[PDB]
Amino acid sequence: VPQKPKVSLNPPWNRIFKGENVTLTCNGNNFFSTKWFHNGSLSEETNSSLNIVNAKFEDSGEYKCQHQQVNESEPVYLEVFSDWLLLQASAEVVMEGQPLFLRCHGWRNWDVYKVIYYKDGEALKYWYENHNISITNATVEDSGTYYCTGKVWQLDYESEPLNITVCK
Ligand SMILES: *[C@@H]1O[C@H](CO)[C@@H](O[C@@H]2O[C@H](CO)[C@@H](O[C@@H]3O[C@H](CO[C@H]4O[C@H](CO)[C@@H](O)[C@H](O)[C@@H]4O)[C@@H](O)[C@H](O[C@H]4O[C@H](CO)[C@@H](O)[C@H](O)[C@@H]4O)[C@@H]3O)[C@H](O)[C@H]2NC(C)=O)[C@H](O)[C@H]1NC(C)=O
Ligand SMILES: *[C@@H]1O[C@H](CO[C@@H]2O[C@@H](C)[C@@H](O)[C@@H](O)[C@@H]2O)[C@@H](O[C@@H]2O[C@H](CO)[C@@H](O)[C@H](O)[C@H]2NC(C)=O)[C@H](O)[C@H]1NC(C)=O
Ligand SMILES: *[C@@H]1O[C@H](CO)[C@@H](O[C@@H]2O[C@H](CO)[C@@H](O)[C@H](O)[C@H]2NC(C)=O)[C@H](O)[C@H]1NC(C)=O
Ligand SMILES: *[C@@H]1O[C@H](CO)[C@@H](O[C@@H]2O[C@H](CO)[C@@H](O)[C@H](O)[C@H]2NC(C)=O)[C@H](O)[C@H]1NC(C)=O
Repeated sequence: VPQKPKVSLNPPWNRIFKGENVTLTCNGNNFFSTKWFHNGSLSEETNSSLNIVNAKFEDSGEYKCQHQQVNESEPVYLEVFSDWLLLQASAEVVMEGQPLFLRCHGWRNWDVYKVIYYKDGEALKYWYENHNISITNATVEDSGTYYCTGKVWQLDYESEPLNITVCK
């Protein structure tokens, strides 16, 4: 009885804007029939990878993938947004000691400057930043709510806060 399958998204963002694409893939079970469940309803998709093109809020929700008589995977919650700024996260629940990366993602990959992430109101400093993202080794301290800010065109926006937990 091979252990249970696992879903991975490419990109890793489980929070995406309306109109973006994301691919879901069911994990490695053997070297060597797929069944996708969207919000718990068997999908007409049977291939190993589920492609979500031009995301629609309707695509938000839970997802599971299962091989025949091998118990289903752990649920993955996707969520489509519509806003100027969106704080994307590698994962919302991180196992202490693992990597945590964030991303102040602008709509249509718009140029955002003066970016600044914050953990519980306070700015986070010294994360490995790169216009693309910021990373850090997970700590039980890193737990808390996040949200970034940045200037677009000439204005300063702020994203919807986000709740991240580092299970010690
Ligand atoms: C699987 O199950 C999940 C639940 O976990 C469902 O997810 C919900 O899906 C609905 C849409 O079906 C989402 O609600 C929609 O929100 C839109 C925008 O949200 C508001 O907030 C943002 C952020 O502040 C604003 O940008 C935005 O303007 C809104 O203020 C609404 O626009 C939608 O209704 C309106 O727009 C649509 C399309 O334009 C019109 O058709 C409507 O008439 C109306 O004018 C809608 O309310 C909800 O947020 C989702 N929940 C979560 C947590 O993501 C999945 O949809 C479901 N999928 C299936 C197939 O079962
Ligand atoms: C991420 O951090 C963990 C734990 O780091 C500890 O706390 C830091 C502040 C610093 O004081 C470190 O020296 C501490 O060890 C790293 O540790 C690994 O943790 C796993 C279990 O959690 C353990 O089995 C490994 O043996 C640990 N390895 C080491 C070198 O201690 C973890 O490796 C770090 N990951 C990266 C790449 O940063
Ligand atoms: C999401 O992926 C789709 C393809 O799956 C992209 O849509 C293509 O867009 C080009 C022009 O931009 C068209 O010529 C193609 O016909 C489209 N493909 C399909 C299958 O319709 C889309 O651009 C991607 N969106 C993002 C945000 O990258
Ligand atoms: C994000 O995390 C914060 C803090 O961990 C949560 O807010 C706290 O909620 C408790 C009650 O559950 C309040 O007594 C505290 O005052 C709140 N703290 C702050 C700083 O506001 C919040 O619930 C989490 N967000 C979500 C959606 O779970």
